[PDB]
Amino acid sequence: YKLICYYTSWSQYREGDGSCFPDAIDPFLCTHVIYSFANISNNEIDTWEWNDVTLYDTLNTLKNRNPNLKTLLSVGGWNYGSQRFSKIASKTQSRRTFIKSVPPFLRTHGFDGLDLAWLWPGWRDKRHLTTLVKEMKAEFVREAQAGTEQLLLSAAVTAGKIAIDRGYDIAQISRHLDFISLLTYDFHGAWRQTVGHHSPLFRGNEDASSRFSNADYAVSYMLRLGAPANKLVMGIPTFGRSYTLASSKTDVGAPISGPGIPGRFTKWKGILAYYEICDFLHGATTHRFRDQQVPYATKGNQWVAYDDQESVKNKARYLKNRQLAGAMVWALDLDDFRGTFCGQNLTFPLTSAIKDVLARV
Ligand SMILES: *[C@@H]1O[C@H](CO)[C@@H](O)[C@H](O)[C@H]1NC(C)=O
Ligand SMILES: CC(=O)Oc1ccccc1C(=O)O
Repeated sequence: YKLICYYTSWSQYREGDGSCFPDAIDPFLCTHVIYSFANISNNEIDTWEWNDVTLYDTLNTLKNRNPNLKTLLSVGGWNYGSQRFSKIASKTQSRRTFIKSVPPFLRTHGFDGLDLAWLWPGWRDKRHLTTLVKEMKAEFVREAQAGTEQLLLSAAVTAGKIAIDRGYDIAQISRHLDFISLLTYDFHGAWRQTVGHHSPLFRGNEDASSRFSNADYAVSYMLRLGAPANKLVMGIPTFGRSYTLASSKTDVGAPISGPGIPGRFTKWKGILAYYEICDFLHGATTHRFRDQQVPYATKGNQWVAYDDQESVKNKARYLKNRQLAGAMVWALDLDDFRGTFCGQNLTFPLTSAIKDVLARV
């Protein structure tokens, strides 16, 4: 079973103990470590940060410790216009320039493949997303001829039913892709003027407002659309989402005034790291959606839907039974990487719990 772990390039700026570089990463933790993010310019893969070349090197040296670890580089992400990506993929010469540009860049910096983080294609874009993956793969196949082991090509897919339908032809891209990472942690939109869990496993017996907002639906649907199990990786959040309550009402359907306050380290409204969360838990009221098997916390006018070791193992169990390829972790820098915030002296608590589960019978 593959354990695919993402690392973010900006994690480095976070203040104090939030500062995370790639040298903090335990080399036998994951199987595939992906580095976000990579930019495009002059229609070809380029770096984002001012010192990615150093960081790439720091990552791809961890491979000296674990000769078997594989490392990919992801392209795009959100801080990067769909319109931009779309512009490149929709034309035959810009799509070819960019493609032609990857293998050498990737080989220069030690990466073993490319992850396509197109934070999402429109419906006019679906056709080119297929053409882009198809042609991209063909290039990795033609450079394999030159000695070095073939470059892995993976894609990052959203788990929202409308989104999949809009810009992804699953049956077609699953052939050309080495694995698909399904983003099962964005199941609770902004508009929702209430609390709710973003990465629930099951529906929720309370009042199905759209039988589709959970990992289980999303998984069935991909396997239904034709993505083989041996190619699916379920996405597991290592972070939580906070919201500021609009009343003292704290359970299902509770009203919401807007996102929760910024964390001390992550400094972003509406989101918290697991290390920031273990700290928040102190003097909080914890609960659990029996139905959806995921926890949430609450203190003051702050309510959080998050993922703990039990929930994360429970997901890691589910996907084994489903016989999927493995799990994907949205982010390493957001797990308790120093292992100094969550009680037990264990670094990467959350990602370790899974790893353990992937090796059980
Ligand atoms: C990446 O590409 C865009 C357009 O190619 C360029 O204008 C911009 O400076 C780059 N963005 C970053 C964050 O490097
Ligand atoms: C999604 C993720 O990686 O966490 C964040 C989300 C929004 C803004 C900042 C961060 C962060 O990395 O600190």
